[PDB]
Amino acid sequence: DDWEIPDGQITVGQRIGSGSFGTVYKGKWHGDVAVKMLNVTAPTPQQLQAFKNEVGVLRKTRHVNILLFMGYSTKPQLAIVTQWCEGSSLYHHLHIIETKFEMIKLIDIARQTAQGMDYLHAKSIIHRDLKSNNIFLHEDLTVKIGDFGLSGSILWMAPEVIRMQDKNPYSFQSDVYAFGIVLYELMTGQLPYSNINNRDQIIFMVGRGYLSPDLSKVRSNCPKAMKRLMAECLKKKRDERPLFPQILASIELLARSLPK
Ligand SMILES: COC1=NN=C2N=CC(NC(=O)c3c(F)ccc(NS(=O)(=O)c4ccccc4)c3F)C=C21
Repeated sequence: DDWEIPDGQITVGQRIGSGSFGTVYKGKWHGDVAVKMLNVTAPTPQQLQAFKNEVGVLRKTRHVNILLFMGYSTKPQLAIVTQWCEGSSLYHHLHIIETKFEMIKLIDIARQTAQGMDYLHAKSIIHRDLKSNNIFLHEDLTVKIGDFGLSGSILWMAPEVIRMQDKNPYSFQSDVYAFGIVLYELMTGQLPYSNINNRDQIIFMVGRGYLSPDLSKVRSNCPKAMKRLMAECLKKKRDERPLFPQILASIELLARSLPK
């Protein structure tokens, strides 16, 4: 049962992940794995207990569209080990290497992400940071959402979140908004507000609902039913946003209505 990986079994290697909440290495433990080391310079119980409580959340997930949790380490450092996704993150495809997907593919990526999110929500889990960098595209066909719950993602924040108004702005619908931005990513191929170069103004405007994604860049072959759904997920008033079962429904419908 329990998923604690004993010292020295894992083998950390080439480095990739930077930043806070930890560093990510490609490693080996029963095959290629990813290892994220929280690098919190040795807790500090019960931080050691706050960590275990997050691993409790991960282990509630078992779905092809949710990144596979394989286990966690406490021995050398605190660390979380997942399947190693072969391929690139969605952010990398769209914005770094400018991969051009068939609209059919684009809808399917959208469908899958919605699928995995519906699931996370079904199991009462709020991502709190959906965005293309966290949607890994494995063997270049399957979606793997990872990376759970304030600078690298203001583009995906719903207004209620941006204008840090109360304790918990985070909600299924705050996710649905982030979903709505990655929909804009898929369909426009761009990031939102590319023409405003001052990040503070963005934060200010988006929070007051003066600013919002210019939906008139959805590339021509974007189904109107998609463009409409995109706009529905982006509603400035969070209560007007669909939840994922319905989002999924609309995507599945406009999907089967397409190839002919
Ligand atoms: C270039 O970077 C990469 N190329 N291939 C990769 N394959 C896996 C990668 N894993 C990760 O980035 C990674 C991790 F190592 C531990 C935890 C979480 N998320 S978490 O802790 O939020 C979590 C979410 C869902 C299920 C379990 C844990 C991660 F997202 C990174 C890759």
